[PDB]
Amino acid sequence: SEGSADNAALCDALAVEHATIYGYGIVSALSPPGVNFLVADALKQHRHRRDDVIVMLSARGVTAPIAAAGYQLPMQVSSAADAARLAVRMENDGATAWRAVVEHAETADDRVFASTALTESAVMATRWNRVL
Amino acid sequence: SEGSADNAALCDALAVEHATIYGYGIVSALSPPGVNFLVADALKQHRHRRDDVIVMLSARGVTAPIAAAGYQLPMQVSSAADAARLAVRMENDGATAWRAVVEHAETADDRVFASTALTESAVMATRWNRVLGAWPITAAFP
Repeated sequence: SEGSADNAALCDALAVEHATIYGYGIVSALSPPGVNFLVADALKQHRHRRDDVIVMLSARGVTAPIAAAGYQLPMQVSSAADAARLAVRMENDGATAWRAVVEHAETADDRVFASTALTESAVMATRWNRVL
Repeated sequence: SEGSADNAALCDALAVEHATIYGYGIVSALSPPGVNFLVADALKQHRHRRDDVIVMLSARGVTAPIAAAGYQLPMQVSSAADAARLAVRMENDGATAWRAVVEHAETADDRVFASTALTESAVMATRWNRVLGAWPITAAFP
């Protein structure tokens, strides 16, 4: 392995995090009050993880990806039910991104960080999967 | 040594798996019929993971720790509600043991396996916590 593979996977995961946090704005807007705490949970988790990743990249001397002002969603939505499905998809995409950081991270500290993020993503997908 | 810590972590995780499979026998005997889909699921997941780790340790030139006849369970139990708490404690202990394998595993293949095991243990714990949360909470007055 390579520090170049490590950096690319972590930057890819940060780009995913940016997109997911944007996506949770639409999930929030569409979802009923009964899932407000789930949305707030997911947004806080993603924002904190994003911020931490920006710090990890800076320690590496890599300028972190920034968020786009706007994203094309990976599915069309018109429903609270659609919002749950979108949240499931984003958490699953986050898991795939974090699994690649576990594989390519050179240090144990960063591998353990990525494992935590992969595990939170998976747990979050299951929680929204119980919404639909 | 590095491979020394790797082997040690995976042996510990295997030992936790044996102890978990034993504990789910008790979870099952006590439980609700209402959660036997969950118990069956958890047991097949653990038995399969255990067998997988037995193979991995062999690939490394390590003869696997075999199961003990009995274990001391992580907590005392006496009814159907204690068993869901036991299941959460067992899954949480399994996450802890798998996070150690992620941390000390030298190969990407073994770290991916350990992270999958870690994530499954975490998803299992949340599922049992969802079971507890749907049952009456009856905390003793302090």
